[PDB]
Amino acid sequence: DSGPVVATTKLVTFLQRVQHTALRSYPKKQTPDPKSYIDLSLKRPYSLSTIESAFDDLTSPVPVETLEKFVKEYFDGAGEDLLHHEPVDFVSDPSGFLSNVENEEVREWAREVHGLWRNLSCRVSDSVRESADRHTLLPLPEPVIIPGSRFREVYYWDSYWVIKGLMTSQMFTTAKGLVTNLMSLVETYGYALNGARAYYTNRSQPPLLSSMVYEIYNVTKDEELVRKAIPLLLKEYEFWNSGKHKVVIRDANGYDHVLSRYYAMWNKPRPESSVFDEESASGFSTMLEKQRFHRDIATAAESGCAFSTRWMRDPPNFTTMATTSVVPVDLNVFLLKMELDIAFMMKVSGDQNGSDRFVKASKAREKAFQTVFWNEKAGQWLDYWLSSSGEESETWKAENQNTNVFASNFAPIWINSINSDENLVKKVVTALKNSGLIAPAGILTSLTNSGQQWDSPNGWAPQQEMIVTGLGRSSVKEAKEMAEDIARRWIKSNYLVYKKSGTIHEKLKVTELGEYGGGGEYMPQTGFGWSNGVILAFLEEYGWPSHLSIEALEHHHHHH
Ligand SMILES: OC[C@H]1O[C@H](O[C@H]2O[C@H](CO)[C@@H](O)[C@H](O)[C@H]2O)[C@H](O)[C@@H](O)[C@@H]1O
Repeated sequence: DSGPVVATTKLVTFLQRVQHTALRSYPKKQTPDPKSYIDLSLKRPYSLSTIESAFDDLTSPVPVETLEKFVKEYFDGAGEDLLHHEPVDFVSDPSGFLSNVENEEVREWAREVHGLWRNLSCRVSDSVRESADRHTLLPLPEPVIIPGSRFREVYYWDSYWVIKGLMTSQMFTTAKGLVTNLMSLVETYGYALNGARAYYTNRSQPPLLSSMVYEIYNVTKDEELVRKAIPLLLKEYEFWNSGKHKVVIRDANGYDHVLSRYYAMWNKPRPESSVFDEESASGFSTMLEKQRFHRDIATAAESGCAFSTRWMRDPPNFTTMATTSVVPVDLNVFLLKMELDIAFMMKVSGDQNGSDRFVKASKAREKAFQTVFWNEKAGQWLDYWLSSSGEESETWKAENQNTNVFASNFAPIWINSINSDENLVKKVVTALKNSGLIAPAGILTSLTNSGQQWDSPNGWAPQQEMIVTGLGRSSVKEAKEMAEDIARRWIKSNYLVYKKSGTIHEKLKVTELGEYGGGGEYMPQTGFGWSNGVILAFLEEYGWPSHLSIEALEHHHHHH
């Protein structure tokens, strides 16, 4: 690759060696999660040089008993450097919490979901700050909310929907803390990392930071937060609008549309999945093909949706991942959101000429959505696949739109200039109604059952929320009806799942009421940050009447 690469740490490189040994030692019916080995930290007082030398003696297939003894002796385990934290603003039953939820069974369930913020609340241990080089966990200034289970660290875009839920939970200090943490990542690296781990320094994630700041500010009117956030949001904005992230698509009327793609600064196996990734690339002839494929994999991770037919050139063929060729609808929704957020914030802070720069920017991206992304026949917005490398501008071609149907195709409904357009909303409602994405438990993320997790039969919390929120803001009766119907489907199914398992799941199998989803490279995970956040946010928006059942026995097609 001629393209840019952010180096990793010697620790991460070493821990991949441990990972490879482990995935070879265990029987195929007991293979562990590879991520757990890159989350280890070095047990004092031994240096990395000492532990690597001892690992070399050990490996010079290691039996499972010998390997576990080695790992127990030289490492503190995964997550041991991430400490439980009692959130200062947590209250077991906040006054006025979900007062519009009059179904007492539902409100008590939501209180239990609210209670899970304590489980997800952590603080990076002091050991990390005093000797950061011994941990892959990154130091952070404030306590975090994590997604849960194997996601032993704060993630970027999950934090938005977590924050939406924290605001229902009346936890505005914890919410600001998340923003403070991500702001410190932008300060250090120039972008917000995929997550607060050493092996994520090479990529970002969908740019939700401005939206987090906006949603908090809209409640607390925290002017200091906005003032602190503006220069960091400007850094983030230039990051997405320069270098390999920026592409130019020229339309038939002569307008150059400046848009973004994902682009991880990495061209190797992801350390956290190093064994899986080396295997999946084993079939490529040249090193250059492998490096291109690895960049496309790590870019699909940067998309927040690893993995999906959405990023494959010949779906469902995983080896055809091609994420750096995709100008994605949802990424550019978030960048439109950033331009609107930053214009609002500079108006608030009293920078009128700055606010005009981003009004001009948002109108220009609004033009790009009408020309580059919209597809009138489909009634939705389509990812745009590049013909070339993205170095130089290219001319828009209708055949380069991905006509496959995804929940992300409806992401622009989240933007107020779109959901304010009655005629457009009507077309989108019809397209969503007729797409096949609306399933018993919510909105399918795609229509292809690939075995990947960001595909049918799964639906995902962030994707439900953006469509429900956007549709619910239009003045169109059919849209507000559709949003509430989807929100109650999603709530109900998550409750039915919880009634069985006592846990909230990462993703739902939305083709069936009350089933969680799976697929992909790791087992279904529970917690779960954005899933808790959307459950609570939907309940605050819609409530739940006392006489409306949440149980599976009743299946009304009429609402109350
Ligand atoms: O398996 C390694 C990958 O894990 C992550 O993908 C997850 O991270 C999400 C969103 O930010 C989770 O909350 C979500 O449910 C997963 O899809 C990570 O983001 C990737 O970088 C890792 O390669």
